[PDB]
Order: sequence, then structure tokens, then C-alpha cells
Amino acid sequence: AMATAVALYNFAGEQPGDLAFKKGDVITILKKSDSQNDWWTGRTNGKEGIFPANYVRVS
Repeated sequence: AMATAVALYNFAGEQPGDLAFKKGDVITILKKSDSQNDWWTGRTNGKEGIFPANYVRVS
């Protein structure tokens, strides 16, 4: 099934297409790369968008 990750920090998701979340939220990964320097794509509590990979820890 899809990868999931725990948010290590808040992210305000302030630009278009971003996913906002809070520390401790469980993010469903829609698509990721193999790198911590990239922008990954996720979903949490009914919204979706992009966020910095290093803000989460894949479970």
C-alpha cells in the first residue's frame, strides 16, 4: 500500500500547491523521490499537496 510518514515539524504550506501540516501528523505519501532535498507529494486530513521531504520520517 502507500507509504506513510510522520511529520517531524510544522509546515505552513503557504505557496500554491503546498500541503500544510503539524508536527506529529501522519502524511500519506502520494509520490516521493529518494532524496531529502526534494519536494514530495502527500495527503493528510482531506488535503493534498507538496512539502519538503526532510520535514517527515517515513514509517
